[PDB]
This record gives sequence, C-alpha cells and structure tokens, in this order.
Amino acid sequence: AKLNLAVLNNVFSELLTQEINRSATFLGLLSKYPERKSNIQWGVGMGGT
Amino acid sequence: AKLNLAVLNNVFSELLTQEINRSATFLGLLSKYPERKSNIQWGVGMGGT
Repeated sequence: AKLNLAVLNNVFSELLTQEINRSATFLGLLSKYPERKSNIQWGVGMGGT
Repeated sequence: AKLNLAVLNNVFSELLTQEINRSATFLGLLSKYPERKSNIQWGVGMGGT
C-alpha cells in the first residue's frame, strides 16, 4: 500500500527526434522564375539549307 | 645438527604482478548523466503529412 503509487505523474522531455527524410536537393538549384502566363513558348531552329 | 636450518624466515618480495583484465573502455567515454526518475520518456517523430 504505497501512499503515492497513484499520484505520481508521467512527464515527457524535450527530445523530439526528427526521423522522417523530407529532403529537397534538385529543387534547390534549378534557378526559379516567376512565370505568370498560360504557357511558355520559345523557338527551336532546325536546318534545311 | 645445523644451526640455522630450523630457524629460517621465508620473506617475500615487493613483486605483486596483476594478471587480470579489468578494463572499462566503452563505458569510459559515454558522457555519463545523473537522473532521479522512474523511467526516461522522449518522443520520436515519424511522418504522415
């Protein structure tokens, strides 16, 4: 018959461990640009002469 | 009939040599901590978003 076997409390501690891998490497070097249009159009030149 | 044949002192020497391996290598570098609690509780964060 313990006098504090039901009053002692369970407290965690500030030790959150980052376990999941959410990395972004190839997104991090593509030299981003703000295109506010409907579709990107440029010109490709083949031969023929 | 010899004079000092019965009266002999068998004195030892200062040559105690220990032949045991009481080494603590992996224990001696763990950066020991004191704690006063029932059990350590921390939080491991997984993914899910």
